[PDB]
Amino acid sequence: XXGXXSAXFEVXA
Repeated sequence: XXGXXSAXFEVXA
């Protein structure tokens, strides 16, 4: 992780 939950910043594959 290390993104801070899903906030639409780096989602895909």
